Amino acid sequence: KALSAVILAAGKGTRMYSDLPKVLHTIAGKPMVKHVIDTAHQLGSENIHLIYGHGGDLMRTHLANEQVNWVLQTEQLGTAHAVQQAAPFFKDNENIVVLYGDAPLITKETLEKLIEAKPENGIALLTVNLDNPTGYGRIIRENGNVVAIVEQKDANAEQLNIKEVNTGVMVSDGASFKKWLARVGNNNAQGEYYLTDLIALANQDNCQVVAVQATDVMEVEGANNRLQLAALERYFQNKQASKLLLEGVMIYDPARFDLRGTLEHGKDVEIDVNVIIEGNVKLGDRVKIGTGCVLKNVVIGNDVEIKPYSVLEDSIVGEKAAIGPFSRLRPGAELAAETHVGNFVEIKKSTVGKGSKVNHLTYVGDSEIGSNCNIGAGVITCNYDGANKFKTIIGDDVFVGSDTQLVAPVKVANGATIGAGTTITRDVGENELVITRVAQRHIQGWQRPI
Amino acid sequence: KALSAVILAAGKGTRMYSDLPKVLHTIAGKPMVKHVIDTAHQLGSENIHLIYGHGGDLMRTHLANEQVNWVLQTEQLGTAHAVQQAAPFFKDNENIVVLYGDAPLITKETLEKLIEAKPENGIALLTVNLDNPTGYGRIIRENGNVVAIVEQKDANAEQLNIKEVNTGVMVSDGASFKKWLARVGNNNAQGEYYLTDLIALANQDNCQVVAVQATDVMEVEGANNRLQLAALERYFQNKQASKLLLEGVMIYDPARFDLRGTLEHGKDVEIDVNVIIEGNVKLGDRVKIGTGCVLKNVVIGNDVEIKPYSVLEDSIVGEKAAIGPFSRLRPGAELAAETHVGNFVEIKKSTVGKGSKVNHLTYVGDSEIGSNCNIGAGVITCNYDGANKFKTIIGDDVFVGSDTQLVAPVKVANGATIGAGTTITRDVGENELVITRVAQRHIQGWQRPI
Amino acid sequence: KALSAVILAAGKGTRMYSDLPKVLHTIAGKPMVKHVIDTAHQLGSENIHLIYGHGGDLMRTHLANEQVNWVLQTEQLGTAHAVQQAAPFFKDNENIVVLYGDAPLITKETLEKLIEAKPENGIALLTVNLDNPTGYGRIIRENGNVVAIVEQKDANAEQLNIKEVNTGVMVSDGASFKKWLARVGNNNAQGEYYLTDLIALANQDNCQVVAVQATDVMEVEGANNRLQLAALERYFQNKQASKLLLEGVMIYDPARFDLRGTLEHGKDVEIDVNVIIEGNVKLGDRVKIGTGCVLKNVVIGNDVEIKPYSVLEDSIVGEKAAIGPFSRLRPGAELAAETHVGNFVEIKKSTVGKGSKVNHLTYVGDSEIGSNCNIGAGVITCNYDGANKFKTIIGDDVFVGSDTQLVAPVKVANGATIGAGTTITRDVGENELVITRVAQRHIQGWQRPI
Ligand SMILES: O=C1CCN(c2cccc([N+](=O)[O-])c2)C(=O)N1
Ligand SMILES: O=C1CCN(c2cccc([N+](=O)[O-])c2)C(=O)N1
Ligand SMILES: O=C1CCN(c2cccc([N+](=O)[O-])c2)C(=O)N1
Ligand SMILES: [Mg+2]
Ligand SMILES: [Mg+2]
Repeated sequence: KALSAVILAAGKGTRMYSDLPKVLHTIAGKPMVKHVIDTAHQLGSENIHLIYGHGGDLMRTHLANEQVNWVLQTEQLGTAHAVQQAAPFFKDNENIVVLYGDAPLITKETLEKLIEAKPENGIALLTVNLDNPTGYGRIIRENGNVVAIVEQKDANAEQLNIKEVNTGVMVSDGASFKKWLARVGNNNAQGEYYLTDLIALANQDNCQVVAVQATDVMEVEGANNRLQLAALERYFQNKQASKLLLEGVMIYDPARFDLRGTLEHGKDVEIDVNVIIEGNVKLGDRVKIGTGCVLKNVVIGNDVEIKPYSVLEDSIVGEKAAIGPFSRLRPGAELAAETHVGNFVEIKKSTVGKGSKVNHLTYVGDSEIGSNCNIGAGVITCNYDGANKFKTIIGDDVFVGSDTQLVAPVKVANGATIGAGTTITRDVGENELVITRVAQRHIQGWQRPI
Repeated sequence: KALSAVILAAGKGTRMYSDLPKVLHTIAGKPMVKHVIDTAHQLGSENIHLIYGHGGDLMRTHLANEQVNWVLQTEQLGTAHAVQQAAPFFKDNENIVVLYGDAPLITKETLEKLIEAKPENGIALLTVNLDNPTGYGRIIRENGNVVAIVEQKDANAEQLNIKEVNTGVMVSDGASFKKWLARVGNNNAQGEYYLTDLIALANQDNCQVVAVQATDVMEVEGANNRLQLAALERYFQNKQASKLLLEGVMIYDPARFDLRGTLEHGKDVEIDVNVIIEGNVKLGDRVKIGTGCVLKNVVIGNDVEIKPYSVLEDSIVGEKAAIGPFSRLRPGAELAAETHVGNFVEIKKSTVGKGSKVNHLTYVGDSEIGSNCNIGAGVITCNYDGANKFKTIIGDDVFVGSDTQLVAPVKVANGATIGAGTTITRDVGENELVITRVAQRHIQGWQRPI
Repeated sequence: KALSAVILAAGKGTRMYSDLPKVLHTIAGKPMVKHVIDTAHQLGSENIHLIYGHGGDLMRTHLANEQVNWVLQTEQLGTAHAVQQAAPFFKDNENIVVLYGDAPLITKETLEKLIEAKPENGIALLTVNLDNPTGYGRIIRENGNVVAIVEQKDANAEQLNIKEVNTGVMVSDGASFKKWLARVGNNNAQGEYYLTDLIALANQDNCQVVAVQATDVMEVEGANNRLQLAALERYFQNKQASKLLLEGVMIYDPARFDLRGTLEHGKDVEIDVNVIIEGNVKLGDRVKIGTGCVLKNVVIGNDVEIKPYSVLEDSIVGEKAAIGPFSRLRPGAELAAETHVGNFVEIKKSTVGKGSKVNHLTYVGDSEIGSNCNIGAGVITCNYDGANKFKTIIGDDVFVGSDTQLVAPVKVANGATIGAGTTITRDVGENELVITRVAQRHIQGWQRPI
């Protein structure tokens, strides 16, 4: 049977105290609503109906590329009213799962189980057991099926001790949604049209409502403020870390590890404390990451060691390379196999060839460096004033003496040797030695002012 | 009714294994006793009587500016004896609250409630419920009021199961303190004069003793060693973080956030993991702080992003500025709006004008830099030998080529251009171009030793 | 009575998903099996019989220097079979303690207590109380002694509620081991020879089996995968941190502190969050370590402050020195008393004399620097091409101007002064002033392209 999703995301999120609407705040680097959209897609949803309202323009800009049907809800008259805005687009004989944009941790596995348990022409309701269920609607079962959701203020002493409560997440066919939504009223203290009332309406029609318990309480938790959001973040990171640990990644402390994207890994990977992995990251076999590193959108080959406090982005590092500590790889940094990048070195939009070393106090930008080069401490690639970031081309087996400035556009051919303290503006030929002639004044018997 | 405070702080703190006396060890960057003094001041205390003893000279130096009455207790003969040293200074018809210098987490709100509950000519006693009350004096209530504090060794089976215990924190009027303190004896296993005995003496005089429970167990906890102190630190930081989160500050992980002072914030502020905020810090709207940053006594304007592993102190940063990663702002660094400071850059006691950039491997000290300047990689401001840190003055729209040394005292006027590898000792005029004439030796066919 | 140990370490550790065998994965920087070997040595074990199998060659290379008897178990036919491989080497009247290489947290104190409780010709069995004992063999006591270990599948309702279970850790004399091991069969669902069966065999011979409870559940926990290993790591670090805190080390957050080796400390030492201590580290009195530092094999004198994000290895720092932030000490760095090393400075295999300062953007390698020297920002020690890392010798009271290159081999004698931007290739004499003669072209009225 086909499937489509409805995601409620119209909320202002007042207690976030933000200019953003509620569902755009991030978990693991990605909006809460994007998590739910992805999960909806994982389930094989044909359509995803996004009910939006507050911060409409921001929603549109932040989620511009998402494959969803944009359903504007001008007035927040209740969860049933929200879902009914998308109802005209429901296929009569597809299943519809209702999800909430502020509850990002809900898993595919739990939702697959919910959908499977849905009886024909009936409802599958996602429930959860709370140790303190105070305030939530209690699930009343009579011979396997949900006959009522009894609210806190209505429940008797016996019912108050029921720990199983309603989450509001549910599945039913499109025809049934269209039918029952038109029959939901707002005769209550809040004057709202509640999706909850579908359970009563289903029982009225002698249609079966089946309860399906969520395994994890936190999986169905929503975030109404940033304290709650921080709790979801930590639960999520702990779970990501646990999975990686069971896959054989050595994470020294999973409470001090953050993944904000996707990690692909080989075997015997070691990640020390306080590492942050962002975007799409790939690590080969036996990669070692030291404390305090940040990797965003990088590919790291086999047997690479990244030493502490290194920051890498949009970069590629070949096998057996050595990076850090205190190294900076900026976008377009491409390090070949067996290369070396050391402390207080910045590499931007440059390729560095096999075996080459750049180990101290150096800036290399917009450059091509060949194989087995020695880039001395203090070397800087620079431009003339008013230039448009021109390129420095360094061949193979070149020695560049310490504290030399390479002034682009310039080429240094294979086997060239450049002395310390040189200013290179003209191209250097193959096997050309360039050394600076210094003039110095020597004054003997100069007593220092001490 | 007026109020004054007495703070017991005479302890050696032997189990700290320190040359400091007990109450000078810090929580959130500030001595335990200073927390209590501040809380006493928040309550509107007219006088604060500080009972001190061990490490007297250190107490005097560390708390020199505190508005307290210094009451020296030469012998630690007990809590009642301690309080009686300050008693001659009690006003007969002011309230007196007794606090302990090693219990820094006690809140104003709890103490206001304690004072409010104090019956005329009676005592208000702060109590706390412990799940394991073993060792502590059990509170015995007979019709709403405290009739006895029964110690562990005296209590019967029934009383041993009482979970409410005595904290020793109490409020009574000055006249009553003077009266009852003179009647406290030391006939006990320890030979000490216990403040606890005031409850018995109050009941003797048919004066009412009212119990007031503390909401948080940790709020009344003292620290006798550094393990306990670390527990108070974490409880305190968690509470500070929680408050900020509910105020709308996005703290990615509140377990990896430290505030040691005061934070003023706008809306939509984002703070990544392992950030430390010290002294008085102010952040505008939409400030983003990356992982590993340290901010001490800084003002940060709207829309500033501070990238990872940046350390800033006694500095000001204008709106839309970009700092980091690996940036160092030392005291007196003043960055205007829309400025840029990059990796491995150190700025000390300098002003940098709007739009200017200092992006790599640079030291700027004792300088004024104007607007829209380009400070190249490797640039260093320096002095002659035996100088007294003289100033470098750089005007507006100046280009300083990479690896140039600026030798103070020197001025570079508006629109000047300085070539790479230059040593500037003489003033540079408006629209003056200064380039270094290099002499180089070129040797062709130099085969490298490889 | 003499003592020897047997350590079971033959396991593949399949669920680690590693090329290493199970017991070589590290806790606190050291293989799990090495922890157990050290503990065995602490007890005064005469021989340590290491039962190994999978990853034999890796075990041999990683533990090459360990004083153990290498006992190869070609087939893992069970714990009794494992121990019997070492049995021929047991002395008849020495005690033998059996330990597991994947359970590294077992303490000397617990094992001393186990051995003490061993009755003559009997067995001492280490047991532990679990809240959920499901799956583990229940200890059956009849008048003080263990009469049976009843497995999950055999136990009756009453026995299932027994919380005390078997750990497999046990002590008995060598003669008794030889006797009973020969009588262990493999008639069970797994077809394995279980060491557990010694308890039945002991009771058969009317020999006493005494239960000794472990105080900490985690102390006897093994790690079968990296998630479990991470849990052992955190328990271990928490325990190390707690001990240091009770000894008087101020650890700001013990959940963000890692010791991977041994720490020797004085009084009033302060360690901020996210510090890693590796190898053998010694800190004097009043040492302050700022956030993010890494210290590996270092000696730090009294009153040293190490500021944030400093990385030190195989180095010595004299009293009252100031290091950091962003300082790098590489192996062989020897800093005298009252020295200063600042941000973006790298010191390798060099000695730096009393009072000298190296405060910015500098590399010093293979050098000797005397007392009260001023090493300016941007200074770099370097070599000629094809050199073998020659030495730079700087005397006392030398001023080296900013951005100067020192080209080894070279000597600069006492009291010399070197101007900024100099290239030093020739030796500098006592009280010699060396300044660079720059040639510059000045072009007036150069309008920048803006
Ligand atoms: O009328 C309503 C009821 C509330 N609702 C809503 C329900 C749950 C979550 C969110 N949200 O994440 O913003 C919104 C809606 O979207 N519309
Ligand atoms: O005689 C005494 C009893 C103990 N006492 C005391 C009581 C509580 C806390 C501290 N302190 O924080 O140091 C001291 C005193 O100050 N004096
Ligand atoms: O036949 C056997 C039983 C299993 N065993 C074994 C038992 C416990 C722990 C380990 N280990 O840490 O690898 C191995 C062995 O060493 N041999
Ligand atoms: Mg330089
Ligand atoms: Mg230079």
